[PDB]
Amino acid sequence: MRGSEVPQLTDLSFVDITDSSIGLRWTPLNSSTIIGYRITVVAAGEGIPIFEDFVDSSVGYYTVTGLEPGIDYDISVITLINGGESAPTTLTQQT
Repeated sequence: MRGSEVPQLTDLSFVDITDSSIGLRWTPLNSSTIIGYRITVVAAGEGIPIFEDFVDSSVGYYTVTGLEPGIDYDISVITLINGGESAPTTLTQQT
């Protein structure tokens, strides 16, 4: 990219990091027209994908499920606004 361009969820971070889901927090972007935020998961270590889930447009709190413990997961949470995607801020975390 170049520096940053589209504003990204600069407070995107993870909580309730149990073996049975992973709970997210970020700030809700009432921009005007945002499509949503798209979470994706992979098993961090490979590009083995799991699923991409979507939320409304107005969420500040979500919880991903469909994990299995033992491996690390790169939980990506891409914001997609008016004709533009923010910088990907994933976090690597184990289960």
